[PDB]
Amino acid sequence: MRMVDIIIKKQNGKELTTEEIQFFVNGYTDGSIPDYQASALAMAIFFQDMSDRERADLTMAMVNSGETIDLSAIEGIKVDKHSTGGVGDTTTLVLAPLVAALDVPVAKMSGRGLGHTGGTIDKLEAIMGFHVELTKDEFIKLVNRDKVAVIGQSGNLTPADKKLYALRDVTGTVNSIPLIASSIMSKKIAAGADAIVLDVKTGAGAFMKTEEDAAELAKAMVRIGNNVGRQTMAVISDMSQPLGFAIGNALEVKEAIDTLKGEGPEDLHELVLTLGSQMVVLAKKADTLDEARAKLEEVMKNGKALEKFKDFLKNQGGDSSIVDDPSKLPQAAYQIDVPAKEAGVVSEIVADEIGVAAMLLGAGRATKEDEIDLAVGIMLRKKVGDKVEKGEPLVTLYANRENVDEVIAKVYDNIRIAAEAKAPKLIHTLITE
Repeated sequence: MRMVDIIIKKQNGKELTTEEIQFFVNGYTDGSIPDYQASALAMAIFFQDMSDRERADLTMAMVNSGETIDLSAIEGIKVDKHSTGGVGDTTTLVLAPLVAALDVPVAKMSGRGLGHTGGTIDKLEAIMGFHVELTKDEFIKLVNRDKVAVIGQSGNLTPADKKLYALRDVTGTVNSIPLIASSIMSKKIAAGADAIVLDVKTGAGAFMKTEEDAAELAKAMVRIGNNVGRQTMAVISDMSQPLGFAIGNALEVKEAIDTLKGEGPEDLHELVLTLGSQMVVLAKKADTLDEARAKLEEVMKNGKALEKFKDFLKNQGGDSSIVDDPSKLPQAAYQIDVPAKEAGVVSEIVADEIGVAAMLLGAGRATKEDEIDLAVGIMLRKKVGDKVEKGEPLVTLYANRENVDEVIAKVYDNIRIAAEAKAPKLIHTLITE
């Protein structure tokens, strides 16, 4: 009857105690509390909300529901980035050597999984020889020595969040700030982060549609982090169009190398500097965000970020010479320009659908077992706001296949041309405290 009293307490607008929240999480996790009571509680939470203390308690109970990662043998303050991510987002690829070049320790755990493109592992494996088979001890020593390493992440983290999120998805209770914010924060805390940088996407197609909605979620997650002793900062950035030009795996390694040299697309340059600035301050490698940006800009210009990327590849078996000559990367058999049928200004690129078209070329997994061709993908040749003439290529498709008509039709259906267009501002808001 204890769960029923907990439901009624939340139903009545009361705060749940620390005891009650832990009882619920641990009993739901071990199967003693049934799905139907958890869904009832989640719906009562959807309506009644949770205080900051309840949100912190729920976050940490989910952290403590399964295995946790202890990174304390890695010297320094380990900052991790959570992004809901988006098409063309190379920030993780760029950020790891970029901030490591400032001695920010990057103890990166990632995987593969589904999506429109590969995971970080898939993208890094486009480099020949690169592999993630490290013991924890090797992983610790590589970060301590070179300040960057990647190991495959554990699959036994926050089992309570995996259960609860799946339940929320089939009961109409995803869209609750306390539930979203504790879900995201608990995964990063259980992974051993000392501090956390949030990239909260907003705009057309994103989960948070408005800057105001995204800011509300970011502030809730920042409050949780500070309440549980893991200092947290957020960037609210626009995802209405894909980031950069390259959409794929090897194509994004190639573009990331441009960004690491201080060149490459303007938007990813600005987002990487903005996110990296917060990481550098949180790790206590610069005193202000302006100073952190200056230091990041400088390791871009003097080539130390690129040098860090070479060391990182070399330490885990990859052919580092590909940084100096990215044509060594996997190339696709066919390169097909998709010419614009109309003249004007590119007014919309439906980012999620361009991602699907990339996947339909073989760039990501729709189902769990699918194979990824790391050479295929899409190069955007225009972004929102760019002028375009009839016949001028909108995108270039990189394919291992002769016929891509379905991919062509999807590109055309999801890129609009108007007489006038203005891209959204990329960086909407920063939450630094």
